[PDB]
This record gives sequence, structure tokens and C-alpha cells, in this order.
Amino acid sequence: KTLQQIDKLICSWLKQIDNVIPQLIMEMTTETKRHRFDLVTNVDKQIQQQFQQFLATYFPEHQLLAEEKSNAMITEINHLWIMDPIDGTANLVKQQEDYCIILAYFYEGKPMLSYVYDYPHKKLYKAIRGEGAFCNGIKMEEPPSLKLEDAIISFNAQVMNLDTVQDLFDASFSYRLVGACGLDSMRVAKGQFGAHINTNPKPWDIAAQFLFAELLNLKMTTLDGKAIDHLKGAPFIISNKACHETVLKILNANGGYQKYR
Amino acid sequence: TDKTLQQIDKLICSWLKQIDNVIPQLIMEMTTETKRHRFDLVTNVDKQIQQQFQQFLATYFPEHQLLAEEKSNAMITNEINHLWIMDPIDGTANLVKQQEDYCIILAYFYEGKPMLSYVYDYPHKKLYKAIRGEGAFCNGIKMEEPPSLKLEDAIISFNAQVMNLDTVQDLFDASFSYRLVGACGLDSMRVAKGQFGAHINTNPKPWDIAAQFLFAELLNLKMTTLDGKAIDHLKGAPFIISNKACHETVLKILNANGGYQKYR
Ligand SMILES: [Cl-]
Ligand SMILES: [Cl-]
Ligand SMILES: [Mg+2]
Ligand SMILES: [Mg+2]
Ligand SMILES: [Mg+2]
Ligand SMILES: [Mg+2]
Ligand SMILES: [Mg+2]
Ligand SMILES: [Mg+2]
Repeated sequence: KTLQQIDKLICSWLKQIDNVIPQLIMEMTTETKRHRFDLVTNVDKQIQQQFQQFLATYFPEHQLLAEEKSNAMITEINHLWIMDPIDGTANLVKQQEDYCIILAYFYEGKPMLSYVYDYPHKKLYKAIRGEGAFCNGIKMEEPPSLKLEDAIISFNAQVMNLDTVQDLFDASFSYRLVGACGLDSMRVAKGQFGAHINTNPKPWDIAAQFLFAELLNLKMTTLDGKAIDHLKGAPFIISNKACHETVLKILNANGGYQKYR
Repeated sequence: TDKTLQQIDKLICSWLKQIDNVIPQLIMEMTTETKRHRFDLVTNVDKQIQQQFQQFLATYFPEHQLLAEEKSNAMITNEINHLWIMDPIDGTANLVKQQEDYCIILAYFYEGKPMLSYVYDYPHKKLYKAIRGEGAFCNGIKMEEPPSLKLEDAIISFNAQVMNLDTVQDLFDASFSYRLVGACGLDSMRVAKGQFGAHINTNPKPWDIAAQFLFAELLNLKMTTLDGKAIDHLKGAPFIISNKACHETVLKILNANGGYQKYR
């Protein structure tokens, strides 16, 4: 009853944002964080601060865990929003396409509302506990079963040793990459991909995905097959249920997926 | 009669725009066959689009000849005055697995010279076309030459499954990052738009790269063999389409250390 009303507000703040992003891009500035491949723009900072604003205006006891700010906070919180203000910043800057806003609301640690907004295609994926998962308002259904050898898979090949990359190439139908965790994960949710791996995501990179995986019967675990703490990064996979185990075993086999060189 | 290029372009665009009405039905009744091996796919979508275009050609340009993927091309010579090259669905695997990330490729060569080219991104309804003497366009929005992109500042795309893993690693190290759409025509347009620095296909057929000649010409792109030579539009060859400022570096990374084949 209440989720539906908070959802309307979120969907509304997301409508205002279509009208703000053009201006932000028009005046785009770009900085590096940890190294030259780690980008941040005023688009990331401003979407985030404006959400911060929204929360302060309508839910000021709700807390925010977000990418472009310090997050010294607890293990604990009743109302928690996790936000990736732009997921796919390299894609934003390099391509001005294939990036999204990721948002997720947790109530007493339980995911309740999730948003992955593909702003370049004006496609909003949302998940609402009690109602379902939607893409621009049409109900998404559990994808068909996909075994690994019938599935396209997606992952960052530069962060794994090449033997494991090759085992992954050999077991799956093919390999693609979108370059945004939220959008590669939505492909799994839609059934276009069998699995998306990210071996070092941050909580904002994967926060919306928990509710989508639950409502659509996906598997979403660490690369050791365990539950992921929504509050803390872990190496993670989101997968069709019929290829999940096969990917984990390949990832873990022959000394594991990490670089040795 | 005798037509201007603009008249020919008007015909093609409308035929392409008309295919929007046909495709939803073909996709809902989608059936797949195999070609060279179990994963070399062809669908009723590929076959109907190419059949309708051959019939469009017999209707409007009866002297014109068709070089296309889903038929034999034994009768195609180098003497041909009016030739179309078609990939009816470029990215069939994507059509089958995703119903996204595939396109229709067409190009017209007058006496061996590219005059008209089309990469129709149907799932998104974006028509990229290039018309000699007019320019290149994405939905009638004119495209211009992309900014210089050094490899180290550029995203690149290639099939990493078909190359020496060492070359792959070198390609990763030297570029800003890696991405893959999975249709040559679509990965090529990302280069034409300045979104990727380069796309490589080490074994394209003529129809995978036919439209791209004129786009590279109109937009100042480098489009060459992996040896840096001209490509024969009639015969496949290993190929790169690239921003100007990163083409040399990519080709040297490819040919380094005995080259990019898995056995070197
Ligand atoms: Cl996407
Ligand atoms: Cl594309
Ligand atoms: Mg970032
Ligand atoms: Mg981000
Ligand atoms: Mg992110
Ligand atoms: Mg084919
Ligand atoms: Mg084809
Ligand atoms: Mg093709």
C-alpha cells in the first residue's frame, strides 16, 4: 500500500531527472578518482545530490549509501537507500550511451523497491515487493531456463587470468559486454544473457539487483555461492538458475579466476 | 528512365521502413537452421528479408545484381556495373538470443565504386545511411568525423574468442577499455560515431563490411586489412575500422610477436 506510494514519488523524481540530465551533459566536466580509468562527472555528483535532496525533503530519517560520498554508517538502519548515481561512467564519458542510475530501498535490511534507469533508452526497470518487476510498466516474467552452453555471458575479461576467461568462452554460447553492471544484470533478468559476473563490485553497483533476482527467480550470490551482504561489496554473479552452478564451478576451477601474472 | 542517387535512396529508405511492419511477425514465428556448424545460425528472419529485397530489386532495378549472405553468389563477377551487397541480418546470434543488437546491412556499388550504404539498427529504429555527395546520417541527423582518439583513451571492440590470448591481452593493456555489441555493422557504427576507437573482425564476409567502405570514406575513418591494405569489397578479408589516430597502434599490436592467430 505504502510501497506503491513511495514508488510513484520515485518514478516522479526520475521524470524530473530526464529534464535535468541534458543540462548536466551540456556543461559536462570529468575528473579521475583512484586512477585514469576511474571516472566521475558532474552528472554523477549532481544526480546524487539531488536524490539526497529528495530524501531530505520527503523522508529525512532515511539514510543514503551512495557512490560519490563518504559512507561511515551501520550494520542498524531501518530505512536505507543505496544509489549508484551513474553506473557506467566510463560509458557515459566515452560513448554517451550504456549507463544507468541504480537505486534500491531496504526496509529493516529487506529489499523493497529497486530501480535501474536506462536513461539513454528511456527504459525504467523497477521491482516492487508485493507487485513484481517491470520494464516501463509492462510486467517482466521469469526468463526461460538457460544452460550455460546456450547462453551469452558477460564479464570483465581484463580482471581474470586468461585460462579462466578461455574456460568461460568454451562453456558458453558466446560473450558480449555492455559495460554497466546495472545494464549487463538487466540483460540476465530479461533472459538475453545467462549470467553477468563482476569480481569486485561496490554495494551501489549491485543493490537494485537483489529484488529483481528474488522476484524473477534468478540466482544472485557471491562467487562462492553464498548470500551477499547488501551493505558490503563482494565478488558476485547474477545468473539464470540453469547456468549458475556451471559458471561458479568454472570460476572456481583450476586455481580460480584471479590473475597470477 | 535513369535515376538520381537521391531517388534510389528514397526507394531504399522506404523499403527499409516498410520492413518494420514485417519483422515483428517473422520474429514471433522464429525458426533457426544451421550452416557451417551447430552455432552458425540462420533464421526465417534472415531468409525472408533477403528474399523480399531480391524481389524489390527484380521490381525496380531489374539489371541490378545481388551479392548476399543467405544465397549462393557463384554468378557474381568483378565486371558488374550495378551491384548490391546485403547482410539480411547481421548479428543473427544476437537476434536469436537477445532480439536486440542486430541490424540489416546494404551497400550499392556503381562500376565498383560505393555510392549508397545502409546499416539499419532495427531494434532501435536507427537508420545509418551514407550517400555519396550528400554525407552520412543517423535518422536524417547528419554524422561528422569523430574527434581523434588515441588508443589509450579509446574503447575497442573485437571478438576475443578467435585470437591469440596474448594479442587479446595486449589489446586490453593498450586501450582505455573493451566492449562488444556482437554485430559487425553495429560495432562499426560505434567507431563511426566516435564511441569506440576501433572494431576488428579477423574473418568477415563481403556482406559484414560492405556498407562500411562509404561511411569510412565520408567520415575520415581508416578501414583496411589487418595488413594496412585496401580491402576488396568482393572478397572477404581480415579487417579493422578505426578512428584515424589509433589505427596504426592497433595494427601493430595485431601483427606483433608473430601476429594474432592462436597458432603463430
Ligand atoms: Cl542494455
Ligand atoms: Cl549499437
Ligand atoms: Mg564510478
Ligand atoms: Mg557510478
Ligand atoms: Mg557502478
Ligand atoms: Mg550468419
Ligand atoms: Mg547475416
Ligand atoms: Mg554478418
